[PDB]
Amino acid sequence: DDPVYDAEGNKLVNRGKYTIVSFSDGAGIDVVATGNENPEDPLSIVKSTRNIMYATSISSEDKTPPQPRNILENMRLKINFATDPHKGDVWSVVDFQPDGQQLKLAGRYPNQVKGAFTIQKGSNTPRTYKLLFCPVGSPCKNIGISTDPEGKKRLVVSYQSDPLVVKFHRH
Repeated sequence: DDPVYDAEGNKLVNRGKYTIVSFSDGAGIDVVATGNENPEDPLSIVKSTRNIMYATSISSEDKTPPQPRNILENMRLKINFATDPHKGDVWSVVDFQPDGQQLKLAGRYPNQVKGAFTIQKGSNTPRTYKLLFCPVGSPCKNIGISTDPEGKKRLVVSYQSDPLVVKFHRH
């Protein structure tokens, strides 16, 4: 499969740090409390509405050596925050009642869905991609945005979600 390219046109490096940024508006990834969550202990991964853009390490899920030098499209991945305040926190999908499958920091909610993330070309515009979630033993779903009653742009997972198109900035 094709290697995924960063915004500068270089192949993504396996385990490298990149800043995922929304193509159409430049917003990055943020972690805030949504719903009944405590604002001092945010657990929701969202598209930022406050100019925050956290960097993430993107790694192949399979760690058996030799690991791929570059990230390829449709390759199973593990994504984790690379910097404070959530250094090392891993992205996970939680089948959140009654909202549905959404992205949350891993290890907090018990209802996590086993699976991995993958990347595919997101549009005709070069170096633009979309993220998918592929649960174990099930077809892959798109990752899109859903605005909650408080105005937070939650990252949700569904077959019908309009894919969030992003670019990867080397960080």
